[PDB]
Amino acid sequence: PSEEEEKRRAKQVAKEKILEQNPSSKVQVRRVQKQGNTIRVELEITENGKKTNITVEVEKQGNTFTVKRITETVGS
Repeated sequence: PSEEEEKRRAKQVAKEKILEQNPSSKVQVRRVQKQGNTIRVELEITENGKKTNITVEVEKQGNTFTVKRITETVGS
């Protein structure tokens, strides 16, 4: 598949993953980056006076996009 098509799917897989773990939250995606079959999606959550930066690594295996690594940091 094309470059933009794969970034779009990986971002949505990543974002849906964050939405599930954070039900009462608004999730924005700030950057999507592709390196080979690995796509890195950076997301930010801002709720209850806290700011959490999230990095999720999505992997393309054949034509499935699976989350492999999630990193969260809470500030403020």
